[PDB]
Amino acid sequence: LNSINTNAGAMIALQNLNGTNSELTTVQQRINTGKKIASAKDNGAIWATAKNQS
Amino acid sequence: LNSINTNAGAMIALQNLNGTNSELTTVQQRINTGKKIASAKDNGAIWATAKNQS
Repeated sequence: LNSINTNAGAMIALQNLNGTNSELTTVQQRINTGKKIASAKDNGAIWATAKNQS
Repeated sequence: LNSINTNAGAMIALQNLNGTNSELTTVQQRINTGKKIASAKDNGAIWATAKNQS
């Protein structure tokens, strides 16, 4: 398929790039916070247990 | 038949030339649009499915 209207390979390449960007953003947050569960979005059960313990 | 009023060979040649012209116009459309089914006339059912999917 030598189409000029679509480019599927670019689509999968962009999906992979966004996955890498998401992983990098997660690592950024985990480094500048110092905690792997800094909010309820990280893991709700352990976050709630840690809030109660604190 | 050495007639001077009727020229059947010219008629057949014109029909063949018109067919070539139509094929060339179809290829011109398929190049400048980039679509083999750019309208309902090219293929009604596949064009309908493509409109719904888009």
